[PDB]
Amino acid sequence: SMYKVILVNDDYTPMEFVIDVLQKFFSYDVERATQLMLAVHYQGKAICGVFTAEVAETKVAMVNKYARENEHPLLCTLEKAGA
Repeated sequence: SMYKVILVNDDYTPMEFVIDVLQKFFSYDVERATQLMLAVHYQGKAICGVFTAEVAETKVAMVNKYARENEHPLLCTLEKAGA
C-alpha cells in the first residue's frame, strides 16, 4: 500500500517552518522545499512524498509532533494514493 503524505494549508504556520519541515523530514533541498511551500500556500495542500503505509505513518506523526512542540497548527495527513 502506497500512501500520499500531504501537507495542508493554514494562515498561521510560518513559511520558514514549512521549509524546516521539508528539509528535516523529507531531505529536500532548499530549492524544492520552496516549490512545495508555495504550493501548500497557494494550492492549499502539497503531496510531500509517497511512501509505504508504515513509513507514512511515522512521517505524519513525526511532522505533527514537531509542529505541536514548535506551537504551530500545521496539519500533515495521509490518504491512500492508489498510484
